[PDB]
Amino acid sequence: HMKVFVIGAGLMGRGIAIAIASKHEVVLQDVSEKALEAAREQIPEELLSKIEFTTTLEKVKDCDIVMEAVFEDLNTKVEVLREVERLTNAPLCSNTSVISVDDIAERLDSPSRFLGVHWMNPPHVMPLVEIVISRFTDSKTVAFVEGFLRELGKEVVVCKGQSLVNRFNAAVLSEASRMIEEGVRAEDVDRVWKHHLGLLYTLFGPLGNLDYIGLDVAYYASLYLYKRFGDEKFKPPEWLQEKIKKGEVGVKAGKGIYEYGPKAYEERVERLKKLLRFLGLE
Amino acid sequence: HMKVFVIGAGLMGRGIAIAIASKHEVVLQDVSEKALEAAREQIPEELLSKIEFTTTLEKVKDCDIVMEAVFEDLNTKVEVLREVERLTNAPLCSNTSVISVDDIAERLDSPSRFLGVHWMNPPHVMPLVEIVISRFTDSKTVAFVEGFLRELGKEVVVCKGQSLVNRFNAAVLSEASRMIEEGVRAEDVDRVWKHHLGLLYTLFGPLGNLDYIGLDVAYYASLYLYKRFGDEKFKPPEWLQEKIKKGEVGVKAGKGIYEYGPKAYEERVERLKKLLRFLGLE
Ligand SMILES: [Cl-]
Ligand SMILES: [Cl-]
Repeated sequence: HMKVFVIGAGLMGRGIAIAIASKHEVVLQDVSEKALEAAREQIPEELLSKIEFTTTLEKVKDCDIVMEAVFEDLNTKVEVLREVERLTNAPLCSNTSVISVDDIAERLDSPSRFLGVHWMNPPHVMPLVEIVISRFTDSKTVAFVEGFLRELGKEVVVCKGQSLVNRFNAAVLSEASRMIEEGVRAEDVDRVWKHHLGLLYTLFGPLGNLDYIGLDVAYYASLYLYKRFGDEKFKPPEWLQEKIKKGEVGVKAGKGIYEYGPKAYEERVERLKKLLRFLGLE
Repeated sequence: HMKVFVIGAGLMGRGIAIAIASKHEVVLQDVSEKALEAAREQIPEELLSKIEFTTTLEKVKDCDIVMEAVFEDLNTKVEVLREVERLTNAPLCSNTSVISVDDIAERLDSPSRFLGVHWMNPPHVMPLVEIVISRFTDSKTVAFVEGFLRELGKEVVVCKGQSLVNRFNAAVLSEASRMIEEGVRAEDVDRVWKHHLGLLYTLFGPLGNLDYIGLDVAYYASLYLYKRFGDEKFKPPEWLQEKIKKGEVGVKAGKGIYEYGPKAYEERVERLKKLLRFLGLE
């Protein structure tokens, strides 16, 4: 059982404190006592015995990890982090939506133990947490924070410099924007996800899904699309071509991006049928 | 109850025949009797009373709609479609993965009643079907095929020239390829979908999800990312800026891309918790 200092009693700070208090003690700090009171009344009653609410920083030196979730502004984050870094040598973790971790890190005195920890909303519900490292972050700090988050029951992905989730959301939104400008209804953009792509990417991911499509199929299909249209997004990737030269063409060969057993196709359909039934889309 | 002619007794043709035979009579044609025999033994026994297997085209003139699912090659598709167009004035529907519907249509004698119908795999399980229209396709042909598919229980999206699903898959795969080349493990690319983005896009779609993020939040966040990094995918869309000028900033304003009632945030969390529990990711 560790003690975690959480800076900022807004929605995200409050949620992080709830997620952590399941297993650890928390100190939740905010300069506003009104924010602390509002937070307290939103926290499950059983967890209140594990959370100290405060306006000051004296408990920072007693904590094993600091999580910062203040306003999304470079100078504000730098200011709070520079204050806390003098009080402790613990890992310092900014919940940063889009502010660059490298831009923050380069303004700290001791950036080797600073990194980004990107929680999803609500932090205590959603399983994914991304660790976003700067060029300064050391390996020990990553492994410590990764272990902490994993032991909390989170699914952890470590990213360099930028969030992978933000990257994928922007790539999808950029394409959706093209469709919107072309005249595609928003509802239809969403329906191709809600009734198809979201299901496949949920169960298999986009790369796992590719194995079932067939890596050979995908390379020649994307290549045709590139030669026909020829949007950059269709351009056939180099990593894919090494796979096809190896005969690692997917589920049909028992190996593509991943390795498969004989019942893979049958299991795919079983899992999709189950998800469709659950969602009421059967 | 209509009669539908399906050309090609491979996996996709066989699956389309199974999907349709739930409600309609089917003639399933292939030049190979061995393919027809293999198809017959994969078709549910209760449906066999609704499906005629044949090697010839005499029943095409009796059918209300023709679905073509032959080898993915322009000249092969054109050849079969040119043959069938002489025998009937019914809508002609090519299950085309990536071959351009416009390239096919321009080689037909009567392209006003030709369109693409893109079934997912397996056709009889997966609810989404895309209609992909050429510059020639008339509105009557679309509405007829859309109605047929809807009444079959499919979720139909009508697309101009290219599949929206193919577009989104290529956009996501292009970004994943960048990540792969950078050193991101495939498993991690997939985990950000399987444990997060796939769930959000399944339940809300990428645009509906944006409403909860906040359209104002997204515009300024993407704008920062564009000014900082500045990948084209971060470039802030024009449609978004009109929304923010209108105060249609999302769920918080009761209106963004879509319109919302007071319990929207609470209902979002309830639906995500239910899906997490079902998937065993809670
Ligand atoms: Cl203090
Ligand atoms: Cl004939």
